[PDB]
Amino acid sequence: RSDGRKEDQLRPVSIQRDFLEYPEGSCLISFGKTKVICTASVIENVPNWLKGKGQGWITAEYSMLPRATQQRTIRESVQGRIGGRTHEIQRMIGRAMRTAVELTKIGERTIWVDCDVIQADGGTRTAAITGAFVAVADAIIKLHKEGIIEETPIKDFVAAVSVGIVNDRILLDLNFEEDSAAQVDMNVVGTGSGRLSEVHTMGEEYSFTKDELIKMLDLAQKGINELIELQKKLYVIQDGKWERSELKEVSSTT
Amino acid sequence: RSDGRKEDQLRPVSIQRDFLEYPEGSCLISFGKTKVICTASVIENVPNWLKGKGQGWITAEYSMLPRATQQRTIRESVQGRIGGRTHEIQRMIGRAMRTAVELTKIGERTIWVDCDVIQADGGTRTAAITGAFVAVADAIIKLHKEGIIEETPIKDFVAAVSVGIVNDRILLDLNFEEDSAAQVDMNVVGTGSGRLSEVHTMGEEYSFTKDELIKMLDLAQKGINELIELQKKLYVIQDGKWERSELKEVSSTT
Amino acid sequence: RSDGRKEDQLRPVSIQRDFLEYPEGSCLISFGKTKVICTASVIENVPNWLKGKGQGWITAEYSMLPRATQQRTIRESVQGRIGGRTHEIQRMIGRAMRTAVELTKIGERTIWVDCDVIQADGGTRTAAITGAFVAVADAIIKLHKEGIIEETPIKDFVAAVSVGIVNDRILLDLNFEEDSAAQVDMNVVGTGSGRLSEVHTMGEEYSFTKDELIKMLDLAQKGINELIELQKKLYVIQDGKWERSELKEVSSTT
Amino acid sequence: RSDGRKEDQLRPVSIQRDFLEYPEGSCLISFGKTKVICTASVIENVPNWLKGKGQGWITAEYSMLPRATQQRTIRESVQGRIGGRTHEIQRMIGRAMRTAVELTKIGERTIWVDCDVIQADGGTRTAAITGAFVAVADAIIKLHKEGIIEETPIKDFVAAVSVGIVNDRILLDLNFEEDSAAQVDMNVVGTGSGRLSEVHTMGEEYSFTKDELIKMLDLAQKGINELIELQKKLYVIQDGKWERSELKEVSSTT
Amino acid sequence: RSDGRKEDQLRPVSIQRDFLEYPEGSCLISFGKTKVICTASVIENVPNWLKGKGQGWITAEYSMLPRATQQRTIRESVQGRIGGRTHEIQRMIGRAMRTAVELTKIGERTIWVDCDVIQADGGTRTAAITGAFVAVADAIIKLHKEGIIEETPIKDFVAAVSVGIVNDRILLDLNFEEDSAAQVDMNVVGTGSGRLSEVHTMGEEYSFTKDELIKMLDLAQKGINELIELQKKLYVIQDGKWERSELKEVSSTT
Amino acid sequence: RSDGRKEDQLRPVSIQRDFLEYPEGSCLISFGKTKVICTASVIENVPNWLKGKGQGWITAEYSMLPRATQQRTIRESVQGRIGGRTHEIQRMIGRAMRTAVELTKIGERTIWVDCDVIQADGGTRTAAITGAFVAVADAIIKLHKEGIIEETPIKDFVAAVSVGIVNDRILLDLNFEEDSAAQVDMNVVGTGSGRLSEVHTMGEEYSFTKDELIKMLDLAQKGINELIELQKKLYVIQDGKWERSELKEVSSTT
Repeated sequence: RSDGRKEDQLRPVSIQRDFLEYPEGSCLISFGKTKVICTASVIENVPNWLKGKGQGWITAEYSMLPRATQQRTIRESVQGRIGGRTHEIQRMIGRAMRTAVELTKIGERTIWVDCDVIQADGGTRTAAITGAFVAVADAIIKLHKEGIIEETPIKDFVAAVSVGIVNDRILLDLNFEEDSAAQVDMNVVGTGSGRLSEVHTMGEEYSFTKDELIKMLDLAQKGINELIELQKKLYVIQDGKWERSELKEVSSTT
Repeated sequence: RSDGRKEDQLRPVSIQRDFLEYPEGSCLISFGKTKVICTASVIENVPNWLKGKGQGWITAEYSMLPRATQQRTIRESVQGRIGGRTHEIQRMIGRAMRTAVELTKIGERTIWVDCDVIQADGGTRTAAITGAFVAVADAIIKLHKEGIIEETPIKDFVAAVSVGIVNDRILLDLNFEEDSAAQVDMNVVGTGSGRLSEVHTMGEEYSFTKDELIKMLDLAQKGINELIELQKKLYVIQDGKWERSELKEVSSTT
Repeated sequence: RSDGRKEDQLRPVSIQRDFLEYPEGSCLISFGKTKVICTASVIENVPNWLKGKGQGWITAEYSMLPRATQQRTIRESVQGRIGGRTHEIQRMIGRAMRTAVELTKIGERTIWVDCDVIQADGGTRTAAITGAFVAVADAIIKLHKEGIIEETPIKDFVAAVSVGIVNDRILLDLNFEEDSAAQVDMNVVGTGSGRLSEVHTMGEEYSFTKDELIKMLDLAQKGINELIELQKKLYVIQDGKWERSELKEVSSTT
Repeated sequence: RSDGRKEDQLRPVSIQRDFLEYPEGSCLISFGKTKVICTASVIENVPNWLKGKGQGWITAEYSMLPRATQQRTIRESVQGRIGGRTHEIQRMIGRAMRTAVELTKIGERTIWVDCDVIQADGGTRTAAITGAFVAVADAIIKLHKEGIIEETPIKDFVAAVSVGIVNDRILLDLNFEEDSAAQVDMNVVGTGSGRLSEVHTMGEEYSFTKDELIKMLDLAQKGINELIELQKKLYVIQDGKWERSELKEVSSTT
Repeated sequence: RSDGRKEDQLRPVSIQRDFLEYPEGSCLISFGKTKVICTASVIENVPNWLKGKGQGWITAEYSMLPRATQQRTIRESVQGRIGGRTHEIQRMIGRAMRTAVELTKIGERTIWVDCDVIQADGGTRTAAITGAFVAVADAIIKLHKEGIIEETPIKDFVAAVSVGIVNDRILLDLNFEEDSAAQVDMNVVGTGSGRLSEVHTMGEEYSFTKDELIKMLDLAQKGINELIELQKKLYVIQDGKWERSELKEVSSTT
Repeated sequence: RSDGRKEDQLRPVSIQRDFLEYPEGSCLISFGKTKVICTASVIENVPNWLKGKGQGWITAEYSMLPRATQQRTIRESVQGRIGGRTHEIQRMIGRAMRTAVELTKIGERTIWVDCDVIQADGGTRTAAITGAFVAVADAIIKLHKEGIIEETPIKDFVAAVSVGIVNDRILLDLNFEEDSAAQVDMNVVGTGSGRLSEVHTMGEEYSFTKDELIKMLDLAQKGINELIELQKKLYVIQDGKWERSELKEVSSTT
């Protein structure tokens, strides 16, 4: 590989919690040059279609600072048109966070997740999912510690990774060059207990076989395991009770 | 199932070509109550980033008439905000059509695919992919017959189907009620030669196992086979040469 | 005329009711190559300025699929700017439907009319008015049959036709070439009892005389009569009681 | 009538030319409380579809200051959505100006007409057409005087008036109360030589007869004559040569 | 100076009240060729964040007719994007009006200020502030005279002027050419009692000294005094009681 | 003061350069809880109105992540309307950067400055100006080091600070509570050589005196001096030649 990384090998991962002071939960996560600030903020209200239904909600906002992929990514603000890509990813991130939380026990409140890509080199949405989880878990633990809620209703860890087929090679965690050069690429969202939350595989003018898909899904699930092993070092859990470990930062030894 | 259909059974499928006179290719396809007008029109130009590169292009526009799911689906016109869902599906449809055509041999022109959902009851995007293929193939055959291009550069058939897990049952081709009630659901885009172009599986606050995913991918590939067997009755192909059969309409015998 | 049609002669008209299953009323109407899907759906509510005023409402949405006039008509969605033309026609269609119904007796509900032009070759808005009436009448008859309302409060038939002056010839029902080549053209919306609901005459850089206008208004009213004679074959009316005839389709014998 | 005006009687009309210094042509016209600033500015260019075609163009922009009809008319700016009504009227005004000018002889330039309603009490679009003509004529006369063009290619005067049926009375030049209370109302755009440029008649949930339409078209044409007699006092024309009279202001004696 | 005006000399100022009939207050103010219609209209309501708080509000809308600076200033309507400049000025004008009124005593109602630039040649926002005050004062005096409110809660006069450094000369009240050619320019909003409400000084790629700023602020305050002396001729005030003088128009003698 | 800070005392300032790898220049600057990522990226092109004019350009984009002031600041993306506040600040930041650079010597290229507020507690735009300068200087030094340009055409340091009058106290560098509670507040943009680039003072329904303004401008200029003394520790300059010092981070000793 370009950067001398093995095919079934992730880039250097780094997750730093308590990145910012104001949000209930926050972290700066990085997969190589890809960097994402993930924050979780509690809004003491709920969408209207949920009112009175004894449940909370989680929603996500994603944004890519104009300086991404060492190119230009002008925001959906001072430009006009609003990309349907940003929404696709926001919906993804929201779906991952919601799958991981028992919203029943969160109360009639909303956790507003914000993923700000401050540097892009491929895999920015999976890095955002992986980091967003940390921020959401921390925010729920914070809410508990503040007595706003009884327990810490977090179902399981959640992480994501990309995998692709490049020049007929199956690669894990693609940077931006490998991804643009890919025949087939995909995104997997998995849980701590080894299950899956989402898998999107797309042929880029090339088609693939069911078996190629399984090979990829297998390498991805291994990537999710490594990412979740990192995430696990930040918590001390017992019988569904979540507390933060004393680590403020975890990183892959590579 | 609600409608008395088996679990591994599709709804009544119907594809009618030559639905309209003006487009090079067009059809009305239906999966049960879900109905979609698919048209393919040739625009004698190409996007700017493609100019001079000796290649053609295919792009898709999708729209859902205000009367969908027996509810309201006001267009992205007299409303303002533009859904990122419509774009997700348009990109999908475009990716499927492009995978199926050798754009190199189409010339510096663009095939504009339009999918108009005139009635929605689940699986509207897969019905659109299945129908869009027919319209695109017909348009390429038309272009050939008009002498605009030498051959009929169509690589293979392309169809799509949805599958899901509902009350722990794995169901094929979900209508709107089964889909809203689903724990896990997915969309598969496959080719005539049995390969895959795209697969998107999403847990709806439930997670699934790799094996459950394979079971689903297996039922889906069988659905794609049936859909492609229908599509095949509309063409007579030999050594990469495509002509239309004399059928103007094909339907599953159910 | 280009198509060998007399000057005071309409193109082949065709109206097919029950085109779709979900809407209370629906039809596919065609004036030559111009084709429009017209549906009428009941929304169990009313605009706010009408609440509590013991009255119902009718509103229309019009849209022209990207493949119109064998050219490009990209929707007011994935483009941005919203044409003031679409609104002009929607307001027109709404005004025609409302003139024909005694909204007092419809209840505090709204009939949402949707006109989807699936093929355009001139006269698409008059075809939409003519077809929209059928869909609205059917929807009111349906509402009655479902016991939602007591009577079938339809005041009279409503249809529309275009007429123009081309190379100093006064022509009825203009296709797209005759219209672009016209010095003066107009749209008339008339009722079954021979009255008028709307008439818009526009000089296209040419001016006309009051007498030329009367000649045109006269030919148009004859076109409305023929269109209404077709529409009449679809209903059996007596003392303000409306039922559908057994025809599912009516067409001009030409 | 509310204001003691006869039925076939206009409100006090006033046209003041040279209202502003910067535009080639400009005036403040008033029909009762309805007041409109009309300016005509020359832009030394043409729309792209006209380039090289040896012709000029005229286009109009209409706007209604937030304080109209003694109510609120917030602009299509700090609100978002853009009304399809403003466009309907802009297209109307542009069509009237273009019908009156021989664009062939104007050169490859554009006359930008701006109608700013500074006070609204009915008939604001007809007042704008009547006033816009004065501004356009003046601008063409100015262009001639500056030697930019050879002749003053103005075909004829152009004015507009509204008429309606209120409580079964046919009234000329409706203010805002008469218009809201009208069963039928219309707008006529006529020329100096007694011809017509545009006529739009709309039943407001009431239908009318061809003869009622003629009665209205007759009263309107008389209103156009009076308005054009005022406009004529501002020019001295001979053999298609236009010069301004010494009047800076003209008003109906009432 | 270009127009033969001294450096510490304003252009000819003119303020005409009762410009229009419908608004509670209105005037046409002019600074040289720069002309602005300023109207004040009472809306019998308040923004939601103010409800029940026993206070009124003042908000402003600013717009520049397409014919400004003898160039093109197409509105924020039939263009799309909405300038952040118009908002900057609207907020400014609103802040000036609010500083001058004791909103506590105005009641739970809103004064809607509209500034319509009908001709631009520099200093259009300061002319708008100066004129808007007159319209607001008149509207409050009107409200009092109609018995809607007890007193006339106007704190003090408010006016504005621009000043700049051009070719190292400090000039008062810049027209459009002096402003575009300026190294430093600013806007001051002052009160009758000689105080300040707002001051914005901007280096245009040139920086300035604190002392240069004071020199400018000094010339500006003198310009505000002259403008307020004009404004004062339109009112007769005593012990916080405001009545209009018999002047309908005031102008600088120059 | 709330946080025990003196009145003429800044919050703890921190500037970290080389914050990110991809941009030519970048830093994370902080004024208390207010934190802003400032990046400078070179775009090898120029706006059209500048082409061929032998000059470069600098433009800025500002954005406030949804989690600001421990509240909600949803971007100008998935919301619709685009704030005129963001533009006011972007224009400000661009004006400050341009005043500090000799664009003549930068070449026909553009420096794209991006200020991303990742945490807001008052003074976010002044923190952005102060930090943006560092990123721009670094980017120019980088461009020089890469041989793209001959010299390092930076005219002088540029920094900004806010000051206000709160409960009649004149305070330097206001946090969010002091600012909302302020009678008068302002923003000053000054240079290393002690000059000024911009000063905006606004009465918040209170007016102030010229002398109060001078007192404030005096405290602000002292704040700019301290901020510039920090900035200076990051560079080693001689005869207009700029190199970076070995500091990667500088902070006020407080």
